[PDB]
Amino acid sequence: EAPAAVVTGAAKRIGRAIAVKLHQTGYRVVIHYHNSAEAAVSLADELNKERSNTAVVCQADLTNSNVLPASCEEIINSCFRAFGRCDVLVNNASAFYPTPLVKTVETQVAELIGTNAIAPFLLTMSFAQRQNLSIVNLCDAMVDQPCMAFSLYNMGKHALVGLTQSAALELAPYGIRVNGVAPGVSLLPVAMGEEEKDKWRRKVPLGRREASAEQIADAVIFLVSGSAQYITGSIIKVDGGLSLVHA
Amino acid sequence: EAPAAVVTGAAKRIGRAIAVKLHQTGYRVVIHYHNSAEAAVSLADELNKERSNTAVVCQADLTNSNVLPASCEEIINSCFRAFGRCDVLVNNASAFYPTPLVKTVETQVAELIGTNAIAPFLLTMSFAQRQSNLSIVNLCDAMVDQPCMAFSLYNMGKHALVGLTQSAALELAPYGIRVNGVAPGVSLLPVAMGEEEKDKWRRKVPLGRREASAEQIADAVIFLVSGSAQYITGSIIKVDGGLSLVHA
Amino acid sequence: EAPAAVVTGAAKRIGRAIAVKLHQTGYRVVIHYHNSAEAAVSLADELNKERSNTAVVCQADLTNSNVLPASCEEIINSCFRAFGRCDVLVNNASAFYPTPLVKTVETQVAELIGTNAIAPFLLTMSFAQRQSNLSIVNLCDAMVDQPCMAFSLYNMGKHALVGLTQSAALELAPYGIRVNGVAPGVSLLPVAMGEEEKDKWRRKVPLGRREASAEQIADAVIFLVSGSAQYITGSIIKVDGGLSLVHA
Amino acid sequence: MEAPAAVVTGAAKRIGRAIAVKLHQTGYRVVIHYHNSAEAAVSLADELNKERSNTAVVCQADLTNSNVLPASCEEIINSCFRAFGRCDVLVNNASAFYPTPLVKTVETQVAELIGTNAIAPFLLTMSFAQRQNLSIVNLCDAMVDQPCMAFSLYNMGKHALVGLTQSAALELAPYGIRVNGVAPGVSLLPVAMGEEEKDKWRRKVPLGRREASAEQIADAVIFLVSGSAQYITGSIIKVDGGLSLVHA
Ligand SMILES: NC(=O)c1ccc[n+]([C@@H]2O[C@H](COP(=O)([O-])OP(=O)(O)OC[C@H]3O[C@@H](n4cnc5c(N)ncnc54)[C@H](OP(=O)(O)O)[C@@H]3O)[C@@H](O)[C@H]2O)c1
Ligand SMILES: NC(=O)c1ccc[n+]([C@@H]2O[C@H](COP(=O)([O-])OP(=O)(O)OC[C@H]3O[C@@H](n4cnc5c(N)ncnc54)[C@H](OP(=O)(O)O)[C@@H]3O)[C@@H](O)[C@H]2O)c1
Ligand SMILES: NC(=O)c1ccc[n+]([C@@H]2O[C@H](COP(=O)([O-])OP(=O)(O)OC[C@H]3O[C@@H](n4cnc5c(N)ncnc54)[C@H](OP(=O)(O)O)[C@@H]3O)[C@@H](O)[C@H]2O)c1
Ligand SMILES: NC(=O)c1ccc[n+]([C@@H]2O[C@H](COP(=O)([O-])OP(=O)(O)OC[C@H]3O[C@@H](n4cnc5c(N)ncnc54)[C@H](OP(=O)(O)O)[C@@H]3O)[C@@H](O)[C@H]2O)c1
Ligand SMILES: Nc1nc2ccc(SCc3ccc(C(=O)NCc4ccccc4)cc3)cc2s1
Repeated sequence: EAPAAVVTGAAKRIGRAIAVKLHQTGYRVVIHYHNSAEAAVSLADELNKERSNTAVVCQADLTNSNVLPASCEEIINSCFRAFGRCDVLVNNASAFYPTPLVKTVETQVAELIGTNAIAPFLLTMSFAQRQNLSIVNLCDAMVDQPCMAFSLYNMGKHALVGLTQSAALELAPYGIRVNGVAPGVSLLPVAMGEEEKDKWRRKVPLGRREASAEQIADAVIFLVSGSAQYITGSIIKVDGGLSLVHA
Repeated sequence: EAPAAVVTGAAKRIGRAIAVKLHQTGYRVVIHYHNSAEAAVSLADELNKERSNTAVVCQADLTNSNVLPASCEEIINSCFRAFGRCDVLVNNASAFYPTPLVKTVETQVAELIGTNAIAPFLLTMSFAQRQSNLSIVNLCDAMVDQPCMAFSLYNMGKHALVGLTQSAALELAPYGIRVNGVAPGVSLLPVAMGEEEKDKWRRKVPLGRREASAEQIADAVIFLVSGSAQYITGSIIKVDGGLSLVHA
Repeated sequence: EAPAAVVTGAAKRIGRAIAVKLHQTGYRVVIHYHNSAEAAVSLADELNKERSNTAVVCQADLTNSNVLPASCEEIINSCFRAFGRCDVLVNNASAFYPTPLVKTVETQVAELIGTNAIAPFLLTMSFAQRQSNLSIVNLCDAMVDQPCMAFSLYNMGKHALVGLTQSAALELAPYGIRVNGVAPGVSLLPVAMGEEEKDKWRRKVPLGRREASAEQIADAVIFLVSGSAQYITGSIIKVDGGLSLVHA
Repeated sequence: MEAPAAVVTGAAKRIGRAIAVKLHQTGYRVVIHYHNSAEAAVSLADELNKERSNTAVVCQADLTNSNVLPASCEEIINSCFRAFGRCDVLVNNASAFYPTPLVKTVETQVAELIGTNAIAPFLLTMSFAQRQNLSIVNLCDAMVDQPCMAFSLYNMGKHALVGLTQSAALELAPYGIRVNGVAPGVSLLPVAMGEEEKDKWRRKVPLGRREASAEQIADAVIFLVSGSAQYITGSIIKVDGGLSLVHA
């Protein structure tokens, strides 16, 4: 009788905070992961200790290929197998690295466009075909002021705005809402050094600090809740004003 | 200890639903009105029966004039006098009517640009000068880029209000004051507009071919003032059931 | 006969470059000015020496007041009195200065909202009521969504001007009048600004690390009024060397 | 030899043909890329070469996404250097367009709609820049934010193309390469379409109740590649007759 949600890339960082906060709200969860098997199993163990039979894991690579549609169908199917329903899809998984214009390029394309855009589209198709239903896409507040040399990443995130709009329009007559949450700087890349992390922190007007994963998850919670039942096609920036700051 | 909010144009329709919902969340509220004294007092009586001394009214005309700055200063002061603090400003009051390019024009300017943009700007200055979880929410319009025919001054005022939302979010972020917007599409239809004209609009909305209730607008305001939006500033949330996505 | 154009704020800087380029394209021009009478008369003299009876001046304050509608009416009338027709209006005049949230405030509203938005609206109404390739070009700002700190009234006026561009393109299309904007990033820096500060702005621009020339701004205006933009209405072209794409 | 050269993708018919012709009229030598329309492409190249010898060649390539697309896009750019010794302008015009309802395999639909609309432009942009008034013009869509029902993959590819236009403008600005877009609204309508359906679209356009000609779209491309646009990068000019301003 509890609703169920799929969260992609939910083993760590922002997807983990979203899975935790959905679980705290009453949801049963599918924790999708690609490589982070130990962290995924550890999170599902922690949620199941809190309410038994309320969490499963589901492994899949979201890189574009001719078998991506079957993998995305399987992610949705795993929610129905464990819980008998699927009320919420959160498209959180994402590849992120530079692709300068001046891995082979076709693998770069498959990974950055597949995880950020194609996989969300196919998960959206499988979600809708299997049916307060809603989908939330993790977008990027800086998509119009992009990082230098991130053209494929930026293309995938713009494509994800277009999917949020197109699917909100096409799925409205089934009662499925589709919206996005657009972080600015939240948890900084593990690879990143401390002086560089501070450099980004200092650009944020509201507090000169990055968003916690929980602050990002809070906006996801609102969008799936009964307090957003007339909201579809909207993207909420959660960026502390970063996107307002000129060069 | 209980936070306090000012809601402009709070006697009826969307501003009333926002004042009720804040009061329900535990805020003390200033109900601002221009011509609707009876309705504003009736709301205040209903809220003070629930919790004593938690709602006052405040009269002001928000037309642009040489006295609008004094009027905006008084609205904010009335919150500080009644409650000792002012944590939230909701700029909800709005004039709305057509102004064909082909009332004197300068009166139309004073109402459509004065209430919709200049009063928000002056209220924002007074709110910020007199300064927690402090935030301002501006009622924007989700159809600002696909405007109604012959509504140029209205459309100009609502675009100015987006500019104020972004500029004030940037400038007040250092003070811990967040500034955001909520942009309805079709909500409560204008009372005058015929019931056939209203049906035409409802049928265009993707989500449930109906208008937003006022309470659905109020729900987004409540989120943006809450501790769940503490990193959000300069954001405008559309609450339009998808209407702004629909091509001609 | 040659077509005719009004350019507001045309005595110096970008408005001068626009009047010169329209004149070199074959237009008769009304050179509007406020304070710069010597520079205005000097430019008309230069253009008249190149072709006689092709340039006049017209003085008007574009600050908002109860007489702004008459002054805007008179600017348009001056083009009809001089040249028998008015084909193009360029809304270039602009006040620009900080208005921190934390002159009287009502004077700042009247200047920054009057010159940047209300005057363009009233000149658009008079241009359309007095009515081939008719169009209006509004000088907008490429950085309206990443505003300079403490410039809220200026930013509000330039957002209102984007609103007017869209609303008037919509409403005047049935009459064959196109309405478009040109949005500079950094072009001619303010006269008062020191070289050190000008260089800080230059270094932000991806394309060439320099500001736009007045002539580069004028080239986009010339395109939008030309027969090469006959299907373009409601468009704002940024001429900013990529500045608006640069993150913090 | 001193004449510049341009690649136009999908140039055998319709918009891409009108862009190839106008570039050639301006003094460019042209590579006419095609996929299936060999007879039309050769017919165009022959007409252009009759006008001026040795100024047009054709180049065949499928721009669907695949492991060989990178090599194909490299060869299109290479064909311009082999034919003409230089490549000054890339116009990304080729486009697949058909509905992909959420409720041909889906992976073919992905390869065709995302490869032609977005990945091929990116690979062509990489190859163009690696081999270097240089500029790229991408054919975008004015109605991206108000999309046709059941066109999600087409709409995703055209949003990805906006992102490429902005990202590549920022990254290539240090090499002097400008990157811009032209966004038609409704231009030449599908061959198949009955006049009664074409009229439903025509009627929605404010400026003239008609679609843009291919020439009107080509005119905006000519402006962006010209010396009149030398400070413009990262901008998308809508050429849509006001269509995108019209609410449902
Ligand atoms: N963090 C920020 O500052 C920020 C800023 C703007 C936008 N965002 C957006 O917010 C979302 C969450 O951000 P984040 O920093 O938490 O993300 P992240 O840690 O960079 O990535 C999230 C997860 O995505 C999964 N992933 C990557 N490649 C994949 C593939 N090929 N197949 C399947 N899964 C794959 C990984 O799962 P495994 O670990 O299981 O391999 C990874 O843990 C992302 O969509 C991001 O673009 C974040
Ligand atoms: N209703 C919708 O569907 C919709 C759609 C888009 C945007 N919005 C926006 O949402 C907000 C609320 O909408 P609504 O329909 O509830 O608004 P509304 O009923 O049109 O007006 C709200 C209140 O504004 C006050 N007001 C009007 N002119 C004024 C003046 N010169 N001085 C002081 N107050 C004045 C009036 O208060 P008194 O009654 O006390 O005189 C009025 O009751 C507005 O900002 C509006 O622009 C609403
Ligand atoms: N310059 C830039 O880098 C830049 C950047 C972004 C946007 N823009 C926009 O591009 C346009 C041209 O820029 P600019 O730097 O050439 O403009 P500007 O020199 O700052 O102003 C142009 C003219 O505006 C007129 N003006 C000011 N207040 C007025 C009033 N109350 N009544 C009537 N006229 C008034 C003045 O005429 P008098 O001298 O006769 O008094 C002035 O010469 C402006 O709209 C500006 O906002 C410029
Ligand atoms: N027409 C409009 O109303 C309109 C509206 C909005 C945007 N646009 C945009 O404007 C541009 C031109 O419009 P249009 O109507 O002229 O285009 P179109 O006729 O639909 O297509 C242009 C050419 O694209 C090529 N193309 C299609 N699939 C391809 C593939 N898999 N590989 C390589 N080339 C392929 C085809 O070449 P072959 O014929 O040689 O196979 C076709 O002739 C397009 O980007 C379009 O999206 C047009
Ligand atoms: N999947 C993810 N998407 C995003 C998007 C934005 C951000 S924070 C902003 C930011 C952080 C790092 C850089 C940067 O230059 N990173 C280098 C880099 C390359 C590959 C992996 C990790 C970091 C640029 C912008 C973080 C993430 S995580």
